Amino acid sequence: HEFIPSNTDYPGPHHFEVTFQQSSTAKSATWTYSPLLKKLYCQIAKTCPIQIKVSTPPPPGTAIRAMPVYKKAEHVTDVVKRCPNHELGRDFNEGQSAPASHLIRVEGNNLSQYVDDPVTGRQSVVVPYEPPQVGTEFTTILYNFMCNSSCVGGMNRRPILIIITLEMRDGQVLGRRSFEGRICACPGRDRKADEDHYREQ
Amino acid sequence: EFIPSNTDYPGPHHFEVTFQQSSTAKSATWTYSPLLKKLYCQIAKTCPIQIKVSTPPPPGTAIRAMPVYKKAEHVTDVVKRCPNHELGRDFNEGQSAPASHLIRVEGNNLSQYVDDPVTGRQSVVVPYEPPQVGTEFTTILYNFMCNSSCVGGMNRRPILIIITLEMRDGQVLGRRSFEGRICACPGRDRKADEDHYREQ
Amino acid sequence: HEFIPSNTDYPGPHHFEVTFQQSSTAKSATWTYSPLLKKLYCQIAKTCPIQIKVSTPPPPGTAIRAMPVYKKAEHVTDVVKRCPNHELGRDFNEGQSAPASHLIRVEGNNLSQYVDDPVTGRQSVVVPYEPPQVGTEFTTILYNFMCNSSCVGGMNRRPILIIITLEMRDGQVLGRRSFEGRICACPGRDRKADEDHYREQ
Amino acid sequence: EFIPSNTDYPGPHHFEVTFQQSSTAKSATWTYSPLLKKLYCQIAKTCPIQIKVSTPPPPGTAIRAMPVYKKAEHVTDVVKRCPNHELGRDFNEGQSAPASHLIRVEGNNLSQYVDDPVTGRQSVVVPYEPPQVGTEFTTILYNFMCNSSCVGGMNRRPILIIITLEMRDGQVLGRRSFEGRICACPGRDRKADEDHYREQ
DNA sequence: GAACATGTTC
DNA sequence: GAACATGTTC
DNA sequence: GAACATGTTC
DNA sequence: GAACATGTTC
Ligand SMILES: [Zn+2]
Ligand SMILES: [Zn+2]
Ligand SMILES: [Zn+2]
Ligand SMILES: [Zn+2]
Repeated sequence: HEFIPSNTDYPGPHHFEVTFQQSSTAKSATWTYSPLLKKLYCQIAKTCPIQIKVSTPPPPGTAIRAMPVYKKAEHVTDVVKRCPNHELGRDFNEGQSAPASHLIRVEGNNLSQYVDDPVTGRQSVVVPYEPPQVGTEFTTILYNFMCNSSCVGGMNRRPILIIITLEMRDGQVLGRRSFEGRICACPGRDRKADEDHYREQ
Repeated sequence: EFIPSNTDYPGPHHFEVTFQQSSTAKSATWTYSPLLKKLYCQIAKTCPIQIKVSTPPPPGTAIRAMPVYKKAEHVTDVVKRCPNHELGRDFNEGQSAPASHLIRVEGNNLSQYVDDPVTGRQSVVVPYEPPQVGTEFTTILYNFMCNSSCVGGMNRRPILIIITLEMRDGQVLGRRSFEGRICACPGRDRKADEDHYREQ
Repeated sequence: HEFIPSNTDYPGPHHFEVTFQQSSTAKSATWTYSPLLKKLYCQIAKTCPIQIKVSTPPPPGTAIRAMPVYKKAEHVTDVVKRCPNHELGRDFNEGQSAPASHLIRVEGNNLSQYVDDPVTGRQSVVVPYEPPQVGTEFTTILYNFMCNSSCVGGMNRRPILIIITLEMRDGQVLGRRSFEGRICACPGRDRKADEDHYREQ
Repeated sequence: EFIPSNTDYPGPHHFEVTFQQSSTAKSATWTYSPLLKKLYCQIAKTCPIQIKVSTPPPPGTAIRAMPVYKKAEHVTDVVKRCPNHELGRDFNEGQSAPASHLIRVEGNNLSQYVDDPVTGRQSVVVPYEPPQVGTEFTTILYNFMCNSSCVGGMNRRPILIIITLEMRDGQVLGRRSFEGRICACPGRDRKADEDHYREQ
């Protein structure tokens, strides 16, 4: 019933938080997060872990969904999916059990459920909430992004926000955050160029 | 011929391959370099070539255009439309040609789009038609349906377009070839290649 | 139910400890431990003993598991196994009764049980806990690592953490530690180069 | 012939073995040293050779390529793909050649991959095909499927590739050979060997 | 990772 | 069309 | 164990 | 492509 996915930050009754672990300080590493820009620069198809933190545990069976959305108004109503070349190629989709049309995957979780909504057409991925590891702060989730932002046919050169929601089994939203995501072959240089440009300006 | 011959060959008939004066302007959708024997065109933008012949003979002769990757090492790969273009709609929808084909003909509606069962090679064949009364030579209007840059098709692997005049039985009569480059800026690209050529 | 093996240090209710006996001070010896880096440099296929110490004895039938895991996020979900050339070659697997696909073996224990998990696919080796030798501090376990870190097909050039867990018969974790493991043909030089580099930097 | 003859021999037909100009560039996937009579190629990267003949005779003649270790002392060992490559998927999956074979042919789909029952030797045979109309010589596109450095295959034991022109019955007509080196940097390796050659 | 490719933006 | 934007070669 | 091999990294 | 990384020869 939500043809515009909500994008606005919502700290839940549980202060829901999404953060990133030791991103490279090097241009080298395949993913990096700009705290300044609230932006993730990642590389196509590579593992990209996030940290969720909450102030109190949610009820059992609570889940965490990741749903990509186009940021610009003329694109906001366009469902974000894999470009046809990636969707129908050989490279990743055939081994994996996740559906080929999906942009966002989860690594290492076998309760992950890949959702295509019949009414809204939105593509998303859900995992059950797990409390952190014993004596730790954060619950880590491993994502894989399956097109570059640059990919034609797919989300071509349009910028996307990644919405992470904490949800009850009902679907009821208990928390929500988002950040801009960029998938490309040079996340360190791109991060610097954007940061340099933002600061110049 | 699992790998098609590419070096030039003339026929029984003068078999000329030419290009109308390309604009020397950057504002032209296509332009040809006599220097490099290279054609610069824009994706999906009709580009005319001139074949000219001296005799009109055999009763079912045809002319085919077949792209092949130029480097020996990429040469056994069939040149096709990238999946992204193949499956998109912008040009795929409404015409009478297979979406997987890189090369189309626009004027002839008796164009035959050929897929070799053994080699998988894709080419486009048209019947020879004598020129229009009072025009000197018959023109063939091609459409190139991916940029060379195209992703999952040819990725930035230069291609040579072989045009051959053929009898009904397949015997090769005339054949020529040139390197083809499909991009969004053929005039600038032409200029860079010719510059990077005189000294380099 | 643990597609990401826990890697975090856990001193159990028994202060569980994993240490190393007289590693060579020489470049010569086939294995060596860097206390600085928490890293074991060992040589392919050679005996590599460890010392476990506990502050109180655990209950009877407690076991000790060794499970290799890739350290880097994009590799973390990849099961660590022997490279095909080692797995299917003549050299060690045929004499030994341990399964050829396993990276980590135990020497000299006939209750060692080599586990391939049907749900998670993880490869590990378990032995029953033994109190130390009379009048001694530590219980020694003899491991054999069956690929170099450098081995292509196998864990090729990716770094691995070795997780040693103290476990009840149930599987319940009573203690856990880990260290980075490196298997190569020159552990002394490599140790020095890494130590030299860490200290420079 | 449990151990195959390796020294060069010519045939009834001019039997030339050549290489298209290799780039003198480091950026080429392969390059050949006329000096050492050594071919430097990259793993799995198609590399063309030129056989040329003067007469096209016998009705079922073929041309085989068979790798052999060059040192006398390693010579009785069959040259094969390392188990790591044999069992991996990256190239093993989707084509029509046994994974254990080091040498493949890419253009011919009538390639016959031979495993000698007595010697266990592996080679690849193709039928002689006359050149393409107007091209001068038929090209054969090889693929080398391990680096020489490859682990459990040839470990850093240099190999000589023997190419022989053969009648249907097996009688040896022409044969030549050269040393082959498969690695991730053929241009640099070429340069080091030729340098370590002029003075040393 | 610097320099280069090439398509889009304005 | 210059200037900017992105994946790729070296 | 120093010098050399050779493949990867950036 | 230079510089770094690893198993192997001597
Ligand atoms: Zn894509
Ligand atoms: Zn295309
Ligand atoms: Zn191994
Ligand atoms: Zn190999």
